Amino acid sequence: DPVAVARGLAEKWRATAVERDRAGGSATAEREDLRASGLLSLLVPREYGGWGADWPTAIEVVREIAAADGSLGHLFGYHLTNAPMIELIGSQEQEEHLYTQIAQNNWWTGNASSENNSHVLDWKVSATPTEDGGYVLNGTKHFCSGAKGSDLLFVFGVVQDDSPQQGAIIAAAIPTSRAGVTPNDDWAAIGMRQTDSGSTDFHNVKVEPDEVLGAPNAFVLAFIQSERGSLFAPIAQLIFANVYLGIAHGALDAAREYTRTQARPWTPAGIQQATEDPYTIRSYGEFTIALQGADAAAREAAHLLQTVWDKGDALTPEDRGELMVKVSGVKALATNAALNISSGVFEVIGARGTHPRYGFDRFWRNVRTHSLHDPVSYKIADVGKHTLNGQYPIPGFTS
Amino acid sequence: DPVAVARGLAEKWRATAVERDRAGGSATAEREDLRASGLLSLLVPREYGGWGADWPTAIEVVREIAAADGSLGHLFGYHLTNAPMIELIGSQEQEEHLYTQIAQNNWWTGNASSENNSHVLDWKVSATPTEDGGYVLNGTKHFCSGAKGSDLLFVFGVVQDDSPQQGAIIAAAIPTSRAGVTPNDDWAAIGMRQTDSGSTDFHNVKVEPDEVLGAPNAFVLAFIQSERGSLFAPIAQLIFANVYLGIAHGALDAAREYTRTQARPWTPAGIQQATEDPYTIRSYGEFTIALQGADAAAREAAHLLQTVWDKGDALTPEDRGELMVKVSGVKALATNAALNISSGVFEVIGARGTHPRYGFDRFWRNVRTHSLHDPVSYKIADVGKHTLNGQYPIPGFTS
Amino acid sequence: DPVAVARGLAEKWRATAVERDRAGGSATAEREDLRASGLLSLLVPREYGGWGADWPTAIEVVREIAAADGSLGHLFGYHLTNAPMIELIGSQEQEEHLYTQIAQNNWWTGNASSENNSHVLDWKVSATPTEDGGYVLNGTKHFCSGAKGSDLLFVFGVVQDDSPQQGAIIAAAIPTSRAGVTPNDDWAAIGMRQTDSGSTDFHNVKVEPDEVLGAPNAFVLAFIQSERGSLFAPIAQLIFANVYLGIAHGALDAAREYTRTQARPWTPAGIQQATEDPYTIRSYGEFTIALQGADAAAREAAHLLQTVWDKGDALTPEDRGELMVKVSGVKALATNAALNISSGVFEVIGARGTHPRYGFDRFWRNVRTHSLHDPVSYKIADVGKHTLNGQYPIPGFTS
Amino acid sequence: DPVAVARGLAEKWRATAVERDRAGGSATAEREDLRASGLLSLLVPREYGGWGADWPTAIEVVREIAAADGSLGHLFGYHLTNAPMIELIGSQEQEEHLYTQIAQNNWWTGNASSENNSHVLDWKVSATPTEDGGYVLNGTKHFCSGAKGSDLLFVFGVVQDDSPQQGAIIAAAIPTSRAGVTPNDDWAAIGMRQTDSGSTDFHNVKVEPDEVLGAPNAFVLAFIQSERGSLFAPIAQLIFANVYLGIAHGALDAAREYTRTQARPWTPAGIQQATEDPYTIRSYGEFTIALQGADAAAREAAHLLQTVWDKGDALTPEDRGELMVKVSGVKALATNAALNISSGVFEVIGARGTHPRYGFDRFWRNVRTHSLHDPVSYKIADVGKHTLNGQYPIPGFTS
Repeated sequence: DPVAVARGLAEKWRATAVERDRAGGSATAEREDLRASGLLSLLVPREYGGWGADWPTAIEVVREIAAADGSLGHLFGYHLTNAPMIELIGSQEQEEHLYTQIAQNNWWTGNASSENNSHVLDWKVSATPTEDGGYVLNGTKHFCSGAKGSDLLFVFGVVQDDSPQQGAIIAAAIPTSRAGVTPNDDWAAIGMRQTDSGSTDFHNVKVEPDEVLGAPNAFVLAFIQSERGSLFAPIAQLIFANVYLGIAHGALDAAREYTRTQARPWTPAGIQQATEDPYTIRSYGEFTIALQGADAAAREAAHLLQTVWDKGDALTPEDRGELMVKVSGVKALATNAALNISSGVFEVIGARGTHPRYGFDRFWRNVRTHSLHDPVSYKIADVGKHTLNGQYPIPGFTS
Repeated sequence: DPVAVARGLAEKWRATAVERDRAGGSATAEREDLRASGLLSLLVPREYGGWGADWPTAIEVVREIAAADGSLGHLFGYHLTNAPMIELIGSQEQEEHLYTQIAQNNWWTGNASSENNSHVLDWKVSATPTEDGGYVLNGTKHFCSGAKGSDLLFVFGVVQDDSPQQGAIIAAAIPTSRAGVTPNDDWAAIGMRQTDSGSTDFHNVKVEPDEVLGAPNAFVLAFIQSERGSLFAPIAQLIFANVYLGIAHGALDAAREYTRTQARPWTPAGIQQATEDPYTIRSYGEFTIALQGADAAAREAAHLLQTVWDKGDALTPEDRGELMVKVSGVKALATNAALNISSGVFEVIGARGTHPRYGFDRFWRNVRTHSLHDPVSYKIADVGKHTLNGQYPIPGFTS
Repeated sequence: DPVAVARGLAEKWRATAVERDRAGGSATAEREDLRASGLLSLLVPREYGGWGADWPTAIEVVREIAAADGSLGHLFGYHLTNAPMIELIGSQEQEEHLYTQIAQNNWWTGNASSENNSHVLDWKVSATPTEDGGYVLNGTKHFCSGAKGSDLLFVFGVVQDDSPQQGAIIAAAIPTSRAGVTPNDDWAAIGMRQTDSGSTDFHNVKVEPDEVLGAPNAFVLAFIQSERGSLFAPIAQLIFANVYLGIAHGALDAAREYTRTQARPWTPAGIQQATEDPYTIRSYGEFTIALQGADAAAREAAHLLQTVWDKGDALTPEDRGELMVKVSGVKALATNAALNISSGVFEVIGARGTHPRYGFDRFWRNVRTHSLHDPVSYKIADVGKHTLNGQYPIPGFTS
Repeated sequence: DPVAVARGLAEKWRATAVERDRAGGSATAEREDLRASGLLSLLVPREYGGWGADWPTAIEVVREIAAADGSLGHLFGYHLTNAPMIELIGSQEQEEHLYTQIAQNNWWTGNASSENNSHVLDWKVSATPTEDGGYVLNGTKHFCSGAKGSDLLFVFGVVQDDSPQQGAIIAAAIPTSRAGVTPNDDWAAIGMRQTDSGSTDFHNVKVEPDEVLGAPNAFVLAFIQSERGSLFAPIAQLIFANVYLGIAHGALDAAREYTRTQARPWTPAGIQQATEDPYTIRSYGEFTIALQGADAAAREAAHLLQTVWDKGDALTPEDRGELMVKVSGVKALATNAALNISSGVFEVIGARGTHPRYGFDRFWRNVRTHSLHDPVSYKIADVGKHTLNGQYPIPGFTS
């Protein structure tokens, strides 16, 4: 049971959770706990050496880790979205080889991919086609995810050479240790302080032909067609939503334990014990209930993702669309719930809980930070567009 | 397929939904539509002539009807909760006898049972013991459910006699047409106008010995022990929540249809198509998303109810407690979502949509009425008590 | 003391508030109460025979009436907005003559004015120029305000003549009793049921030159220039906002009195006294607080309207602009508080409060109806545009 | 004009707000700015050399400061609660003596006062009576306000000696530099980091007879009787609330400027200007509107505070009660508005705005910390008890 193993790591990590949040930098030791656990091959078929877990199970693992550490939740979760990219646009040969290498070596995969808010011809990383059918990467990807400690890096570049291939997105999986690749210790933010989300430099970085995932612009073409490559956004977004849900659970549990041990009753109102306060009880109710709704929706979307995933290349543009609509709603549900609980929980904790040795603001800071990755407003709009007009979201990296 | 049948009834009923809400009284013709559909025996075991459907399916049928007509959803829905009472405290012979006649005769079951907020010694219907092992009923049950058109009536009376049975709640299933039983044409409310929830008078109504369900005070004892009789509340409460969700879908679908065909864009804002307004789109998103979360939680709870139901008498106080805690949360989720959607949908419908010929306020009026059956605040409180203090709710008729 | 006069009317109207809502039609007797009270000349200057009240006092009067009856609040409030149109675009002579006639004859003013959701050549009322400098009106104004019982009617027509004046909006003040004018007994809605907001047909209705208010397109010119005529919207929107607040107070008071005397405590939760239930108490707090913020903002906006009104024609587009932004916020605050309180009040009232004899849903239905006159989403947007970009609302009939 | 002084300080302090927040510790240079500004004697009567400012003006001064820096806002605001304490329970000679020196020396006043959530014999600071009519203080006050840098310290001690004075709270104002007084450099919290709110040790600290403010137990007596001394809670709570409103404005302004200058439009949605995003516009609208209502309510409470303050001893317990109810609602509004805006502002700011060099989370951390001083839940409950039952708050240090 990967979920039990994940909880084991959580047990270990909580003892250093405050300090690690305070220190920032890379979670080198915890990255190693995860590597050693075997959990990095969670979604690799058993037959290539992995766990062969299904999407609902994998998502439970993300949630468990995220409750202990928002940054480790994001790191591991974003790791899981990477390999499937091999499947969604790569060949059967790349897929077995790379999946096998990932399971065999317990590889961390990282991400230096989409520039979600830039016209492709403005992307900082250029891909120059070479005679042997490969490409050369140049530039800096400024916001990466888990590139720093990774073994295998999933990179996107745009052909900006004024050939007719101009504007083509090139997808590749290359060793992070390839010459010319520098994942920088670059990252600073109020939250998610240990996700290593700084920049990565590429300086005459060679991509071998067999390291290119599918044809040029394979992703953009799959997006337009809503073929299997278009499962990228629903997968990544559902993971993000469950990271937030784990963080909300983490907040709710830390709060509940503090209320049980350290909180004082408000004696001017005649309350005898902090756990008996009628408004404290109500608040925990509402936190639980909001999460109940959000988690049930997350689980439903995960089972829907499994069903669609099981169709392989036989998924329809309606499948992808219905799935993306559902995941967009989970993203919204998770965002709002996690934000509201992360902050609201202080009310039942009380003044002495603001001491930094509790680090109770880390949950909020962690969600407040990543929830800005892409605007929740257009996640809501996409749902409304579908409800009202039956229109599906425009396939892209985040919708 | 009972849902197919119910959806068939839904289309037919929708054409007169506005007038019926405005007229009130009994939906005599639609009740007969239900009788004729064969659907009244939905939850009756296959071996006695019923459909032998499981709880999740029965709930989908309820949701289908509730979306077309809130009163009929509740009426039918509450009907389904009555018979199982036989199973929960009645005997093996009572099940075989009553289930067979319910299914074979296509009987409406009605309800004149608990007075949920009155001390038992204050209940208006007394059961005075008779020598032959029966009872005679006297008094008026001021709030009933479906008694009026029913064939079989489930009644509670309290022994306030002086006998050794004194203070005990007696449950019985007797024919509604028995002498002394007068279900009054009594019901008035801003909403749920066709649910026939008026008073029923009892004047020397004799209950035969084999019509008595379980020992004297069986429900109360089952509650203390959390034995099978204590599933009453989780069942009815889950039924209610899904009525509210059905009503929310009816409101949301009605709005969508009107916005698409009848709504005008706000041209002072330069909007050219009502369906392309960014705030209209956002609002439809928010409605869907709140329902998405509430529906998913309701459905999980339906499966947990099935699980617990299938355990028969081997259910534990732990099984019952966890279930009620989950249903309590669904009741809250559904209450809030149906209220917000029922009311909010007006924002995107527009001024001309307030005309009575649309009856667009019926959804809100239906949810607003029944959501007061028992206070959502203590549904919320019960969840908080479990989350914070690990307490399960005290078993009773509404918790 | 006009507020004292208003409380006197409220006390008179109180016993039959339920009855009036159920009957719909015209509040013929109560419209007469208002006429006899002298309050219709509240905003007419003392020098012309009126009370010469300031805007804050006039708005206090509106709130009293609205608290007693949403429809009468609306009728009286909209009446107050019509008269100033004489001042804002009429000549000094029309001003002295009409103000004097309104005050001396105690005239009801009515409205068959803007078609807020149509470009002018799509307006249903045509204004055809006559040699003598007058106009003839033809067509139907489908949404009117107080036209049915009025003495003086403010009408808008569009020159659709292929005249040189074509496309011009003509504003006029004519007797409702002029031949060819037919205010229909046409109005039906779930709420605001006695506001006589039906259609008015115009059949070759003559408007004399001295009945024309300002130049052709006077409103549009004054708006574009943000001259004094452009105060219509802030005046009208501030009145609307205070009607809603008045209705919110009405619901809150009705609820409280019911809770104090008739609400039952929830005994399964062990509550002995309903007025001591902790969640009931919290809910009344939240109702009061929402109202506390919204009322204080409204009052501040009233004094700002006064300051601006007193600048006469020396007001700048900045004065008008800042004022409208302030009123836009009050409109949003009032809309939301009145909707939330109108409905939420049921939670603390209980099941028996759904009986039609209490008509407790009249408050919500009234606000729910009129809050759709113009979209609150764009009141909110106008505020946001100003906060972020310093942009002022585009002047029109609702902004 | 003290407000012009406050605005001058605030402009300067905004510039170093980010670093000072990250550094924590004491704001020594800024505390010295305040002293030099003359602003510390704001509430000292003109006849003793102070500003003699009225409450609305003093409260505006707190807001100005808080918008720039929440910590300085709390420090200065709490300082201001100390001064009136001389008036409300001291003698006329103490008034002349203490007020003169504060104004002349520009003294910081600090606080080792009430234990708002502790029973009197449980207070850590005991007051042992001395022969000369003075007291000796022993123990450590764990939560102080501005004690560390103060010149004059207001201390409460409880008689726990088994004299006839047992249980009496003794109030005194002593020089902070008195032997035996040790303010520890103790303060740490996620927010309000520069408010110097740590512990202060008292070790056989002598209180001279003329240093005692009023009779033994003067405060508790004043509370029970609702005499003038009982204005402490409404004054402190209104000050607190305006700190939150100040912080909320600070958050809002910081966001608006960032959005205008640094925010990226979301190009997948076809947005060309970030300031033209309809949902970005809506959010700023909503932020503005929440603040609009709360500010107006706050300003209203300050004038009511003036009215009651100006009544001197002729204030009634009803005067006190009504004001405290009004202030409670302001406290609730400000808490909620500041929390929602401090956090929500990140949505329209975007990902790069999470960099620590912007310190944009400092607004939330500051409000989130101090909003826990006393539970807003009971501010809400106090309002509801008044609305429903006409009950007033139990006079104390926070109500």
